[PDB]
Amino acid sequence: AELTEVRAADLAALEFFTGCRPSALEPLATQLRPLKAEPGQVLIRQGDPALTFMLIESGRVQVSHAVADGPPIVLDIEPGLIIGEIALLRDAPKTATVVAAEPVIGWVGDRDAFDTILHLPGMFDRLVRIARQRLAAFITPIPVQVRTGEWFYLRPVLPGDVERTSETLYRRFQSVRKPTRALLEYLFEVDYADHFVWVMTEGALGPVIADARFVREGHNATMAEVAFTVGDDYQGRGIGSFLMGALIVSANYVGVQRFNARVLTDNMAMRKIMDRLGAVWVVVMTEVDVPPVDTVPFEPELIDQIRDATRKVIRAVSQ
Ligand SMILES: [Cl-]
Ligand SMILES: [Cl-]
Ligand SMILES: [Cl-]
Repeated sequence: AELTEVRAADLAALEFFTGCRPSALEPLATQLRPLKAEPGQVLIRQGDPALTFMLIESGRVQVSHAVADGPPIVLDIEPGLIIGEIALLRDAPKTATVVAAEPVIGWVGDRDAFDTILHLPGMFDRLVRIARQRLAAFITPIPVQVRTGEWFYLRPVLPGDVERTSETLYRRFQSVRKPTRALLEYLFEVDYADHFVWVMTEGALGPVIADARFVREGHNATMAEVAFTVGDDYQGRGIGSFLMGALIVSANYVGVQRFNARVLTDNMAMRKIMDRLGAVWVVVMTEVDVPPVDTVPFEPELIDQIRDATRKVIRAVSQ
């Protein structure tokens, strides 16, 4: 096998693999297959099983999602990324068609080959960074005014945010067969189905200062646990209350009908949040229905923006 050495070689020369030694890519070489495609060619058809990912060396591709009612909704991406890795890890059927807009050169691997990549030095963080950059393009932070009169910016979490934050990861993602930590961790960073996190930032592109999440009690449950965090300087400023409003809009839109929570005696704040939905305490715990979108005290236009942001980010992460 001499191809393998030559393979490793081409791989090493990709932007994607900058700073890896060609030899250290030799096993991965054994697991990747080159692909060439012509303009117009389907690289991935909607309804296909998720069997492989593709690493594209060069060639612009076009992603579209066919809707049963009215024409397919379409988008470009430049090369240098991986496509199909979410569906692959989720074993879901593809929901979006992908077509070569330009001649396409690249590399196809299975899930084991993707796990190989995840373990190569530097590579898990690099993949998270590529995901973060791709997703940022689908986020417009929404300026929001908290009851203090301070302005912050509301946006879905991004891959890489340090607040995104193993056993908790499996106990969710239990539908991934024979998984690795690395596979679970990467899916965690790009998950907007089972997990939905809202972040509030100091300025439109500034640090996260608070966050709120729901975690469905199983892949697709209408019951979801909630948790809120608020940074140090920022307590008692109306923030968790606001985020809860964002969290309600997102739940409704994706069909989460119920919330549960539990934590410390100490943070009344959390009790006060659940309180406002008429919680039921039994360190303490509760369940509540998610109220109708009706009752979050935000302007209709803000409701539509939070829903569209929810829409866009889910759609980014649907392959
Ligand atoms: Cl891209
Ligand atoms: Cl699986
Ligand atoms: Cl580790």
